[PDB]
Amino acid sequence: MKAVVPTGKIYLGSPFYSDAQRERAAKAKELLAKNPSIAHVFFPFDGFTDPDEKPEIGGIRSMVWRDATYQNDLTGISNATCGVFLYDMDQLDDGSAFEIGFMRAMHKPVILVPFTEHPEKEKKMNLMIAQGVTTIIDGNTEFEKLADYNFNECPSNPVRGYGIY
Amino acid sequence: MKAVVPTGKIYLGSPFYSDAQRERAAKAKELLAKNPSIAHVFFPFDDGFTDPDEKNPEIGGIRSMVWRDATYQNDLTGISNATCGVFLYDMDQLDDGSAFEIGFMRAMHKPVILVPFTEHPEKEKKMNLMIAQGVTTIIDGNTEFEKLADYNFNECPSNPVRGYGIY
Amino acid sequence: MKAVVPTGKIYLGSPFYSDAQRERAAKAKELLAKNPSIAHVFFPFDGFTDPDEKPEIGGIRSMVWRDATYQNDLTGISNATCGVFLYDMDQLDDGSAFEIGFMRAMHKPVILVPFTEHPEKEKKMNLMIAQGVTTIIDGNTEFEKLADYNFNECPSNPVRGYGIY
Amino acid sequence: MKAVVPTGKIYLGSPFYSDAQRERAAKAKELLAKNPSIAHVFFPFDDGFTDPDEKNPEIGGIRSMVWRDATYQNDLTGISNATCGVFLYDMDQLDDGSAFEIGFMRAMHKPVILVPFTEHPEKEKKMNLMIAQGVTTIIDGNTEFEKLADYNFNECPSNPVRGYGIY
Amino acid sequence: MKAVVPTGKIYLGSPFYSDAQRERAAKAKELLAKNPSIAHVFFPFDDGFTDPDEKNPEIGGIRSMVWRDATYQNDLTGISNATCGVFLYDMDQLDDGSAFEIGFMRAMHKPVILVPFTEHPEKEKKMNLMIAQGVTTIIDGNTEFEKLADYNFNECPSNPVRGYGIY
Amino acid sequence: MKAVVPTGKIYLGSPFYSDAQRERAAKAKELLAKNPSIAHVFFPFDDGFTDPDEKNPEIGGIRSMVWRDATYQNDLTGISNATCGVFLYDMDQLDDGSAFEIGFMRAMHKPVILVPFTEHPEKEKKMNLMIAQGVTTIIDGNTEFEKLADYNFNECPSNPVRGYGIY
Ligand SMILES: OC[C@H]1O[C@@H](n2cnc3c(=[Se])[nH]cnc32)[C@H](O)[C@@H]1O
Ligand SMILES: OC[C@H]1O[C@@H](n2cnc3c(=[Se])[nH]cnc32)[C@H](O)[C@@H]1O
Ligand SMILES: OC[C@H]1O[C@@H](n2cnc3c(=[Se])[nH]cnc32)[C@H](O)[C@@H]1O
Ligand SMILES: OC[C@H]1O[C@@H](n2cnc3c(=[Se])[nH]cnc32)[C@H](O)[C@@H]1O
Ligand SMILES: OC[C@H]1O[C@@H](n2cnc3c(=[Se])[nH]cnc32)[C@H](O)[C@@H]1O
Ligand SMILES: OC[C@H]1O[C@@H](n2cnc3c(=[Se])[nH]cnc32)[C@H](O)[C@@H]1O
Repeated sequence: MKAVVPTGKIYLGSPFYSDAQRERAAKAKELLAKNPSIAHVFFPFDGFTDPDEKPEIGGIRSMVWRDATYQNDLTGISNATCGVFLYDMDQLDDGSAFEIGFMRAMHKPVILVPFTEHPEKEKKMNLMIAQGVTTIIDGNTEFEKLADYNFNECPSNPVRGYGIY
Repeated sequence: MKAVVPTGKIYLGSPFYSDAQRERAAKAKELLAKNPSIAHVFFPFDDGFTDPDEKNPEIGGIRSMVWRDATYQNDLTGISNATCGVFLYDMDQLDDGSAFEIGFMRAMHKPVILVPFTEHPEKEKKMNLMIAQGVTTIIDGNTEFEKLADYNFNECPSNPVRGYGIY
Repeated sequence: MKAVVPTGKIYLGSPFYSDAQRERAAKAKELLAKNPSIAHVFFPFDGFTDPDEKPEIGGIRSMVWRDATYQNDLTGISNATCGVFLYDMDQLDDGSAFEIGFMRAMHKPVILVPFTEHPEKEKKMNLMIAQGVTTIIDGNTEFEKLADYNFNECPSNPVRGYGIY
Repeated sequence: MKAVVPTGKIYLGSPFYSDAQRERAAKAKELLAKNPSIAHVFFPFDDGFTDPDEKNPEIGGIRSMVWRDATYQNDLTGISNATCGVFLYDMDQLDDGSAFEIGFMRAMHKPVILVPFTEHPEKEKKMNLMIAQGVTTIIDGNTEFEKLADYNFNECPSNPVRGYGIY
Repeated sequence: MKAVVPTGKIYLGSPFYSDAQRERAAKAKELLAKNPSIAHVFFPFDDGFTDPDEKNPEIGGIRSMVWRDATYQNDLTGISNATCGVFLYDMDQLDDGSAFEIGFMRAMHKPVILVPFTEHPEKEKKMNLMIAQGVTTIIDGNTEFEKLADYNFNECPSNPVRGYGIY
Repeated sequence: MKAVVPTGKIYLGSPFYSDAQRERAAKAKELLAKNPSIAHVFFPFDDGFTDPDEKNPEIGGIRSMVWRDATYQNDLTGISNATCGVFLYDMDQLDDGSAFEIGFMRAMHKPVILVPFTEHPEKEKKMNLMIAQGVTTIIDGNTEFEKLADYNFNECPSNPVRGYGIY
């Protein structure tokens, strides 16, 4: 069971708007970078340039750019052995959720690293995410577990203690 | 070409509970029921699984793993049987459950019809790239909702998302 | 949710050696034949002839026959919307199990109809089958449920009360 | 066993050049129309998407990315909805689009009926390994075209390719 | 061609508990550990999931749905990560768990190496068609078990099952 | 981001005829060998299965079903093990085997690098829709062949086909 070489190929999915989300991603990268079970980590926001767009994030983008960028992400999922999603429970990212469903449809494991800045609200989760994810590591209290998690086999850890939406 | 018998099997995805959202689903059903190209429609919230071993089933509480598995699988089964997905997509309150299955359906190479709804037309028209590119056909819920009754679900002609800022 | 036309396309998997197994299959067919939610039922033992085999069941078969026959079965699984397996708990059929795993890998629903002529033995099941199957209908006490089951949506019914092997 | 209703959903793949190719396609449709096992038939060249931004569109000419995506997806949607593929395979001028589709369908584990055509029945009979082993059923177009009218698409009985040299 | 680094990721499937079966798995590990083409080996029975909410975990009893889900998924995850499967197949006592994953792996188009074992060589040599055809490479456990240390898992060359009666 | 170890597993598809084709294949291997991102490279024509029952086997001649299955499966196994495909695509004589493989890989959602070659750089630039939209990255073989030595196969950056008429 002991890998002769790292085989964990990570698809790090995550929103990239607010500074918080930006901070989590930069850290998650630092953590995963210490994990000996990882061989490669892909982060989609690290892009394609359409020599025809005379372009802004959030603006109207060319179809060529859209296709190339969306494909770069699907390619990342294809090459990956598992997904790690810095999941924002406050501002739900539909892009991230899409990717989770896509990865599960491909039968790949998905580690959910939820984050919330509202401890007051009863921890609730949509069924699809709750039953779709294979392993959960609380981002607010276990973010560091990512540096040790064995990605060569991705041990399961069902979602529990969450009210199913 | 013209089908000999209805071939469309719809997986109707949509957020629920919310008053407006329930309204949409209800209207979506009526519209689909009028489509001659549809053989079957599956809506996840209709019937449910009852875990006789569940004391006071909290429709938002913890809920047993037995009910979770059985309910989740009923959804994957609907996706499996469907020929296409029709999603009543709320642009104001993004539903990750809906997004999950869109990606799940696209991974299976099945067509997905996105029906966006927004109560704030004055607000920015922006969509996540994965949704904008993942979807194969868009039908504005606020303006073309009625097209669901005429749309040919035997072939699901595509209609790329356009006119939305992308992030 | 009410189908305008039947959409249930059944892949009826089952051993076909003993007379018992042969009896169950003939009955399962009769039952399913009464179900209004079924549009078609495929039973693999209903074959290909290789005009080159100068052949016996259990004997050495030509590769052409093997390929054509195996494919006829995969084609049946491809066309099917769900599988119904007359599962023998006494004499485990690896062919049937293979097909269950194949169908689940394709995310299709699988109805397990177990049979046993040894009520004395503690009901035990292999994990993969127990967690792989989506719906179970006891063959010894609910065989008739197949005539009523709604195959247009295949309601879930997790396996319970079985010792996991 | 006997089907209560037609369940065959055919993806009719085919080059759409030379008068010979479009004529075979024509005949293919006629034959399929008379088959009681067929529920629906999709021919990629029958409809077509129209991109308003695209001016003076021409076949073989530079096309917009939007038109390309929509059209490609329409073909994949057809493959997804199909229960089996029927390819009018031109053995004289190999068509990579059809071959791409045969491979895509086999990856999805769907049956593929190959219907080869040659204007030179006397030249050597050779076939690429992937096509020869990828297809599940072969029906010669030059002498058995007509059985598309009777073939049982509810079950698609296999019939391995034999008699062709392999390269 | 020659790999720059081990690429083989094995999913070692096999029945357990039985004295002889445990022996095989143990020997299989040793043999694989000596293969230069292997980067990783996953054996389902090694480590396990503990459900802190499980009183007296009966290794054959009912067992919680939480443990079942988590354990089953650990297996599907091993199949997902693997590049190929190596199954210590007991021909005397057929293991449906092993058969399930063989089919699951073949549906994913992954290569499967079958390693049959029998304590009754005097008995009929027969194999189920699905196994005989589903498998891509066979290595007799009773006579070539040692080949597991030389086999190139970077390319998994096929070796069709032959010499077995088929039912 | 930077990979700890090479993770690119290439499926090198290519016709294996004319001296030109086998020479490109030769060069392709040389270039790939010098790419630090490549862990392994599979070329379908490098090894080969041998069927003892088969006597006087010849290329293009009638082959045994056992040889056909083994060889076809060896190619599918290669596609399964591969993280991406690289096709030395002959634009002058279309090869259905390569096209079949491109489609099979795209159905599995794997990236496909197309490397087109033409001995007539002046003739019209036209490509079949499925190939043009199916591939994720194009690298001209006639003027950019050499970048196979530097392309980042750990991530395979997309590069849509443009400049080709579509038919
Ligand atoms: O919501 C974030 C997720 O969706 C994808 N994504 C959304 N917008 C993107 C731009 Se602009 N560029 C690259 N990838 C992008 C990512 O996979 C990320 O996981
Ligand atoms: O298949 C996913 C669909 O299932 C619906 N759904 C079914 N039961 C659910 C409970 Se309880 N909680 C949250 N979502 C639930 C989602 O709206 C999604 O469209
Ligand atoms: O074990 C029985 C299962 O395996 C397949 N099968 C095994 N031997 C077969 C012969 Se001979 N002919 C046709 N199908 C056959 C069936 O799919 C059946 O479900
Ligand atoms: O992935 C399927 C493999 O899992 C093993 N397995 C893991 N835990 C199991 C319990 Se508890 N019971 C029965 N089988 C079990 C099977 O041998 C099969 O190879
Ligand atoms: O090359 C033959 C196959 O490929 C597809 N195809 C190639 N170019 C196309 C245009 Se322009 N429009 C729609 N479909 C097209 C067809 O599906 C056909 O089977
Ligand atoms: O036609 C080009 C492609 O198809 C395959 N192929 C066709 N005939 C073959 C014989 Se004979 N042996 C091994 N592979 C073979 C190759 O994978 C190549 O990419």
